[PDB]
Amino acid sequence: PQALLIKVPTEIVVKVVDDVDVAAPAVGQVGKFDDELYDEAGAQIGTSSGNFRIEYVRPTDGGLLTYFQEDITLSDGVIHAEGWADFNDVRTSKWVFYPATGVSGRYLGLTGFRQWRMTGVRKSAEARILLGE
Amino acid sequence: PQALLIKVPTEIVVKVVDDVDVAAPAVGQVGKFDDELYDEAGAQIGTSSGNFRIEYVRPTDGGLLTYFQEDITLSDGVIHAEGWADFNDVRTSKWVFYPATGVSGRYLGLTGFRQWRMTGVRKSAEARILLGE
Repeated sequence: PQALLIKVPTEIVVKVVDDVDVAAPAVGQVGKFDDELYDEAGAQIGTSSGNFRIEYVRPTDGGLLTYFQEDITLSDGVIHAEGWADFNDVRTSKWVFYPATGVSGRYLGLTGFRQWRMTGVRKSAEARILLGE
Repeated sequence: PQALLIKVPTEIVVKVVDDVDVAAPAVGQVGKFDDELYDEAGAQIGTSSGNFRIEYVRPTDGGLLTYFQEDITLSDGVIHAEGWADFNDVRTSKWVFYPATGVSGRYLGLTGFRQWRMTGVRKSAEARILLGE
């Protein structure tokens, strides 16, 4: 279109394999995730599969700067997303984001941002994908 | 509309005061800028005023991670934007981005991202603002 916002009020982590030290996350820890994405009516709209690696400690604030990559498969196309987030935000239920690129279907040509936040709820996040032409 | 894309084909730097070493930008350097934003027909659509500070070197790529803060005044509202960008990308004409928050007028309550790229033409850039409800 010109601009598209996909709201993902619930994103469930259906599989996570990682070596992240709970409470004490550190450089070199990695994770793989498979998620299911649901719209405002509770209908599954897609899945995502991605991974991450904690890469470095940001000296300004002690952030654990982590590099995420994922492919988000929706019913009418696929969106790649990758970039940086502070794992200290991840684990304190603060929003993180990184660039997103539509790679097929409806989303080809569109670019923007993938955003998500882990919520109070076990293995659950909320997310948003904002794209434009 | 639940999402909006504002395309800014030309953004001109009208005033800049900095101590950025053009040959070897470095940590601790700062700048202040004032810009003019133009639409596809060459009409001024707004201004931006902001500042930056080069904060640290990222080990993964030697990036000069820089913190930007600005207020973008458009004819129908104001958008705040701030966050991280690699000054090595700024100086090589690659896109940078950081979160944006509408703070008045048409943009009140909207949130998204500010994006810009120096074109390699004398202190001109191109930009995008992508916002969602």
